[PDB]
Amino acid sequence: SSVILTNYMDTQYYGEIGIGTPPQTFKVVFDTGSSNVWVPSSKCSRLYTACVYHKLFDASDSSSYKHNGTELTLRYSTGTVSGFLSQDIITVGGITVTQMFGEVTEMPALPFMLAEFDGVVGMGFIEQAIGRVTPIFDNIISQGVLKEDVFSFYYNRDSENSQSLGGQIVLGGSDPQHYEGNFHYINLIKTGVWQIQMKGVSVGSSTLLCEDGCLALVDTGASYISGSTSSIEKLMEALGAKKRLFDYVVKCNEGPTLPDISFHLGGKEYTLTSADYVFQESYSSKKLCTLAIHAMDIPPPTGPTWALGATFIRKFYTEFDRRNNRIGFALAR
Ligand SMILES: CCc1nc(N)nc(N)c1-c1ccc2c(c1)N(CCCOC)C(=O)[C@H](c1cc(F)cc(F)c1)O2
Ligand SMILES: *[C@@H]1O[C@H](CO)[C@@H](O)[C@H](O)[C@H]1NC(C)=O
Repeated sequence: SSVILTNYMDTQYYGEIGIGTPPQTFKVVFDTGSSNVWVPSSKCSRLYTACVYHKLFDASDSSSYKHNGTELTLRYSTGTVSGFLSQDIITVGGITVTQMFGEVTEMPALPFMLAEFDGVVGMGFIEQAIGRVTPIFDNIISQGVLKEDVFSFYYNRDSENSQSLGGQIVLGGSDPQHYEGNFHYINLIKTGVWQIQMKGVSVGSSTLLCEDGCLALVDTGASYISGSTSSIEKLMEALGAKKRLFDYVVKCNEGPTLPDISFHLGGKEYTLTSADYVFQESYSSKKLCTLAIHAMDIPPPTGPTWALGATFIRKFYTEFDRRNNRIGFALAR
């Protein structure tokens, strides 16, 4: 099964899912970086403006709902959400599964007022599930209908017209229509996390970063490519970028010529061009242009680790293989 994804300014990718009977629709990001499913709740106080601006799941309107009520808190690198558990049927591109998800009742304006999506569908392993709730993909796998125990991601580049698909996630396989060449796989460091070993990161013609090795989380729920503060500071000094409150900028006229940045994964260099990582909104030398690379200190056990988000996936179609605990990359088409 495949789900069409909408691309919002190259930083948000989301698709639709149905919850309840009748189906209540929600826009959600498919996140390999988390393992729980949650959408805003009708029980969310309207004092939380984010709740006034998003679709709210209402249990009293679903005849398939199953109460539970266990409280859970979800902590992402850029924001938190709190609520309780509930069960109901979820529709995901033609597949129906009874799933336990969180109904959020606490949704901070910052950053959720800036969220185009309503909730999140974690594609991570149960080992990372909060409240030890069974992840949606596991439940789907339990049906034994998927041709393969894998799922793929395609994140297109932004488009100023309602015609190109923002992205596409395939449940049970990969779509040849959106990648060329062959997949190159890299084994996971350990099942339970979509994290692989990275041999080195190079900026220009010199592997000046991650020598001796480092970690890489392949996170479909992250807008950018992130590294530890130390690493980024160093990488950014190389590009000649200035650090601001939340991002790094470079003079727009300089963007087009910034050097290539490469990531050594499983014996194969994945190269990004300046076009691939800077939001070239202008050419003026009087305007600042943001880079799709940020600094993010992920705490243990997962971190310290780099994170390969949408910036990296836009260029490399990505397949997540559960049966073989490996990740595959192929040039996106
Ligand atoms: C999908 C959940 C999620 N998963 C992981 N693994 N990491 C995250 N940081 C987030 C996460 C949390 C809140 C967010 C966003 C991501 N995203 C990125 C969506 C990525 O889609 C592929 C936003 O758009 C945003 C948001 C808006 C801002 F303006 C500033 C922010 F910091 C955060 O609100
Ligand atoms: C909520 O779900 C968990 C996990 O399935 C279950 O063990 C627990 O009994 C449920 N709680 C209630 C009160 O429904």
